[PDB]
Amino acid sequence: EYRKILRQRKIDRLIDRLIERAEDSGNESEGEISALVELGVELGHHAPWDVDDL
Repeated sequence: EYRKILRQRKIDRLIDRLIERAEDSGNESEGEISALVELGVELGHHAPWDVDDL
């Protein structure tokens, strides 16, 4: 923010956290973890990932 953006790319860490959770749970819990991601797809990735930009 103060140092011209870049402070954004911090979120990229989520990918690392996402994979650990599977390892950190015991039974992984894909239905809870993987299926969570699917929710993003149904609304058309509120983010610019729908390819068509929703």
